[PDB]
Amino acid sequence: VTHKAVHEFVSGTPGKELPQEVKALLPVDQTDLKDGIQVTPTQPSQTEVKTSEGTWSFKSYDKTSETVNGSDVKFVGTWEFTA
Repeated sequence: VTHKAVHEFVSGTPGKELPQEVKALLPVDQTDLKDGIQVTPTQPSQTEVKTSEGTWSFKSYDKTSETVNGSDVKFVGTWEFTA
């Protein structure tokens, strides 16, 4: 069975939604995986996004890796906002 790894971004700053400029940095899925394969999340191409109101900074993903075992993988990446 082939599997994939996908990415999701969240805001780490309560009350503040991610803007399109940050969402657009979401990496593409990693494809063609099989059970037994280790995966590492793709880095966002930029880790800092400046806005009129402040800065979004990429903190980290929730995991540094996952080894595929029967399911597709999701890595959740957190951005923090400072005004």
